[PDB]
Amino acid sequence: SRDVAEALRLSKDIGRLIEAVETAVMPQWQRRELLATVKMLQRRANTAIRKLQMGQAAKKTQELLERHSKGPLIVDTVSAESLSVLVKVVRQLCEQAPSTSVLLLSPQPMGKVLCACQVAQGAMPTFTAEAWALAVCSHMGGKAWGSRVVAQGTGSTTDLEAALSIAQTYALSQLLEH
Repeated sequence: SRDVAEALRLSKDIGRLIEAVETAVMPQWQRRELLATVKMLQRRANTAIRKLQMGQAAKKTQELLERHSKGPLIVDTVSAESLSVLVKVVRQLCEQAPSTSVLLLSPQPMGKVLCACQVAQGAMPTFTAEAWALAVCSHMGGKAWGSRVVAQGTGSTTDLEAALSIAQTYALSQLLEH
């Protein structure tokens, strides 16, 4: 968590350095030389950040797998620092569980909650992820956006159990048809 934040901060500081070099007073050839080195640093930093996130997403999906069976549906709570990380967890879980539909909520301080969901390919085209996240998040007073296969949303509540119960009812209503 903190390690990821520091990594992110490092990148931001670097980004700040590129702008300082771009707007700096110096000969242009010199500017070009320093900018090339700085951009490369930025790339390394960005990759490091990506590696850290991907890894912590991997930790989570695995913990989740212990918690659940590779069933038709996974509805659960995970701690996620960012929406991007949570979305990654959903994608990995769905890579590892090809026949499962997934919706996850991550509690945030200030009573803010994020949602990401994905629908398995095997599942019927009628079942859509956007409406799934919209029912869950709209119950939490937020909003949702996405496509038929995947969607994301945000809401604000401390009653997570109610939202999870709606998430499962909505899914099972679509999954158990015929």
